[PDB]
Amino acid sequence: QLDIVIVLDGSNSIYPWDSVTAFLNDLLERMDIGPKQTQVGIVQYGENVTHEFNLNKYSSTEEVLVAAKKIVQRGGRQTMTALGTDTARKEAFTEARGARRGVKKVMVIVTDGESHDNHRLKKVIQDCEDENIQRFSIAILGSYSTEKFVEEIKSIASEPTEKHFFNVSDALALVTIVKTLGERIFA
Ligand SMILES: [Mg+2]
Repeated sequence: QLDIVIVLDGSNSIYPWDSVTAFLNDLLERMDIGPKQTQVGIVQYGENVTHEFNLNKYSSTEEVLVAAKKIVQRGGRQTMTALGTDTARKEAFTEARGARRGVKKVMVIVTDGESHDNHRLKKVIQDCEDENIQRFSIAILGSYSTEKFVEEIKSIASEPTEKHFFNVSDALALVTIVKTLGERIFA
């Protein structure tokens, strides 16, 4: 079984949001979701950090797909990637939100910029590592220094980086990595 938490940058720079929910749809529809199968929770970060839903909120794929479609962009003026990932680690992956004893933890992080809470990102990744959270990270290169941005997001991805890290040209391109992402998550 797998407990998957998808951690989405929902700040204003992310656009169009319908591409992000499309990526959610395409990704989730490759999964059997339920209490003895895969679970998904989703965290949105920006000016707030919000649990769109918990890991144990939904017991079928059909239910998750309907929920994901109603996730709206909550906005924000900065890239709060440290805060998002840490909130996911410390809160989404808890027993009270459906994390299952002994079940492997998996995080999928999607953003388009270098983080403004950059100082503490190394610490957050360090904690995730100690808690054996497998991390997939996705950098959206163009919005409607890229190098430092890319290397930051690469640095969130688990080893091997070549399997855990993705970059795409824009939000519309997120659906194009879903198949590979899905295969890799299930190893
Ligand atoms: Mg932003």
